[PDB]
Amino acid sequence: IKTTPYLEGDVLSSDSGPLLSVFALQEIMQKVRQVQADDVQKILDDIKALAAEQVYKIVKVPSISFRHIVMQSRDRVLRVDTYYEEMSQVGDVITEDEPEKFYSTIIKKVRFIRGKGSFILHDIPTRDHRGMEVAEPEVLGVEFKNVLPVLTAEHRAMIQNALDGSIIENGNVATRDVDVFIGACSEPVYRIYNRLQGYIEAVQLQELRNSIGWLERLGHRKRITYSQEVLTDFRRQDTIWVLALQLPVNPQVVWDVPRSSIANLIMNIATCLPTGEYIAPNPRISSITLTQRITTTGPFAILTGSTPTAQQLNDVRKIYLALMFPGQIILDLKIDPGERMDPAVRMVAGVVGHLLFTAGGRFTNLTQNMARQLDIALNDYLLYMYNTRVQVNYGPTGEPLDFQIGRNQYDCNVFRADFATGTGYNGWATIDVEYREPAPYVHAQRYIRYCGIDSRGIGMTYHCYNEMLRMLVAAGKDSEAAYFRSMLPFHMVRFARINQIINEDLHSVFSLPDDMFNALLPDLIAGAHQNADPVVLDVSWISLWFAFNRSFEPTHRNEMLEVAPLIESVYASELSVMKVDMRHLSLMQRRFPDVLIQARPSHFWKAVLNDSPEAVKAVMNLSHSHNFINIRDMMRWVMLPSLQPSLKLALEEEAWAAANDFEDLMLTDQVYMHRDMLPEPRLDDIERFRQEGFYYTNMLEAPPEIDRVVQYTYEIARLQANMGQFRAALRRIMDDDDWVRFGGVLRTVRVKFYDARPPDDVLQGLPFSYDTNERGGLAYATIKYATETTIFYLIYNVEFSNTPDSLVLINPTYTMTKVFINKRIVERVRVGQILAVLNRRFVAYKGKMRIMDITQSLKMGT
Amino acid sequence: DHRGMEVAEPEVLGVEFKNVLPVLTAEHRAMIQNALDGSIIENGNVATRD
Repeated sequence: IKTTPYLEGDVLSSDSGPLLSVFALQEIMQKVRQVQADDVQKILDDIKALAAEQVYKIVKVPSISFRHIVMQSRDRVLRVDTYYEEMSQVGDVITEDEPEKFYSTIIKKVRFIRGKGSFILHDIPTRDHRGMEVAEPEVLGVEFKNVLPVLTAEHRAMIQNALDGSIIENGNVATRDVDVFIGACSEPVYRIYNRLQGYIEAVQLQELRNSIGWLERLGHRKRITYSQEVLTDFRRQDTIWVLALQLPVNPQVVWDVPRSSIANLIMNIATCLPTGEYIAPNPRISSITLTQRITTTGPFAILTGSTPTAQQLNDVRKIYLALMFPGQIILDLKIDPGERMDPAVRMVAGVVGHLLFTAGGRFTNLTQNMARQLDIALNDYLLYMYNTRVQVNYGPTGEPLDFQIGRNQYDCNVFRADFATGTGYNGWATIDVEYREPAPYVHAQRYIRYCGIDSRGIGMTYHCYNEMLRMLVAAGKDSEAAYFRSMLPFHMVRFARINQIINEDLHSVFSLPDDMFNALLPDLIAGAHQNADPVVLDVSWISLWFAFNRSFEPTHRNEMLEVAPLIESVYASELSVMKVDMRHLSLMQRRFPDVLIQARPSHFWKAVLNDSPEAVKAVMNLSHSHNFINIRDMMRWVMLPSLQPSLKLALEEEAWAAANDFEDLMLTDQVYMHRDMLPEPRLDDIERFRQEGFYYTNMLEAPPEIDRVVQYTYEIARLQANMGQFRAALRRIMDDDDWVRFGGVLRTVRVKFYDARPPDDVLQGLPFSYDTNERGGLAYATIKYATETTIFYLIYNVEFSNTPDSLVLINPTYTMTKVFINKRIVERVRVGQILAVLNRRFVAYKGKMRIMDITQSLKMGT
Repeated sequence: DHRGMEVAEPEVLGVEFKNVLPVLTAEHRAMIQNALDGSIIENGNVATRD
């Protein structure tokens, strides 16, 4: 099947061009850009990438959580855990002026801790020792190699046998035999690991069966193109399922998001709309000589014989798309002051639009403006008499069709537009919506049938076409009367195909709910759209005639139809995650008023949307750019009760549970400034310096004293900066040898170790920035209160004593601000209890086990 | 944004006072600042518009 030929400039062509879904996406984005104005493949595969989302990480070896530093001695060495470093390095700079940035950084913190903590062991290695199964050194949570070459032999033996004693313990958990041993791991990721393991040991095979059964339910409704089951090979005992997602989604949650009509429509286009081809009722007739086609004179004869081009083809497919989506896509005419054309095209378009479009009844896909102007076009056509002269009898008003025509007086005033019943269009006295059986989706019960027919028809007519025949035979235009009489079956089969596409392929979670579908028309009549918003597109004049002369038939199905339940379930899970994140942000703000910074629901929504999958971000952004929201919508949408339970939400909740201690997230307010001379090695006695060495840090091991210390909150800092005595006050208070505190807000802290002398900025930076704006201003010099601040440990390299050029600071200097934390970060520990961290239970599954989820593994689709 | 409320910039208000800033003391500028920053912006509806 090939498309009917259409002219391109001067040579005929028959190429289908770009895909219909791509055309829809680009037209919708162009329209919303025009609305706000005062990508298609990347958005499509960003939607597609929602399927391959992975929450859990199967891994050979658990992550290393410790490392060691040696300082010229055997009794004690430094230990540090890498979790705090990785927690600190993923932050962002904080100032009070942007709560958006502040809370987006907080959300990044909690997302990082969840993503780091979620993992699982499957195939860990084992070794042998005298018949006892022992874990190899590299599978443990502590890595040490630098300690080995330098320690004394007795210590080496005493740690080697203790390391060798880490034997495997064989136990019987509910999946029969697994492997159990001891290890070391940082606390929060261990807590979330325990939560994940507790979810794993939970059993919901009945839930799996229910999800399967709903899958065959939707499959037998979608029997036309859905056919896949691999259930036979599933039942082997040597297997493990992860139920990270619940498949029977609830559409109420996804339809609860305010002003999501545009996003739902665009996603439905992305995931369900099929690709087809356009053909004339009688193929190849554009190739015959034109003299046979142009039979005589007249408006219909003038339009017949014309050929369309790219603009008319695009408008025709626009008309078809608007006809496939009645409840959201509406049309208007493209009028501009440069118009000039023969009136016959407008006349015939006015005639055809009555048959092609439906109005009134239960749904309407036209505007009042089109209804009225199509009506005046029909009035002009029916008055237009060229080949005959017949009697007319007019009415009291100047409204269109207010007259009587024919030898018998026939009233044409019925097809004057009236949205209450839709007399002039296909909704006149004919049913369009009905109900048959409980659908798999509990919000899309309706069946949409055009002209009252069912695909499950030769020679049948309907009321509107009958009355069009009545008017045309009253007008005595027997030429186009016989033309339309012959043209009926083409229209009937095309509308049957459109009905089949609407009711079969489009049954998805993104369909508009039935109550809002019924309420669409009263809202349009009233003009105030409290509930939902349709979108209107521009279409030309002869596009109507060419649409009537063409048809649409499908050729290639939607490639994403196989994984659409999966992607929409992931979508609902993500929405629930965002909602619960907003909830806990509000709760944390209420919990900690004195030091945190208050904000708005709009800022909270922006913070939870800032880090989010790109397709979700794009569709929400375009929907909100099309239609705006207020604080009332956010406060309402938070208070709605429904949630979509998932492993993702459980991990988020437990991450928040670990993150209730907010200072554990490398955030603090305990920064201070006190002048201190920078310690340097004497570097005179080579042997003694080689034996001892030196290290340093700006750590505060203890909190500073309650007295001999001053405070600066942000308001007082601002007032003092506007005074201009800020530097003087600071210099005086440092001459006083008093401590100073910058408390009041949260500052992000970075951490760094250095084996050489660091640059001067990290050596002696300040917690703030000071800029003197131009003289004659209102506020004078200004303070940025919080900036980059780095806690640092200096550990020299004693080998560089041969070349002191890279270690000597030339001139002695003063050191700057110190930072306090309560958590133990870097600790000098005696060599004997370096294994004292070995305090966490680890369990692993056998290699022969097959760990898999059928729902995600089903993506092959063969 | 100040303390979580929307406030207009000081040039929107039709008062010109830039010349007298250096002659006020600490308390006077503190109280004039407290008075000026308290002019919050309120939501309203006119002809079903925000």
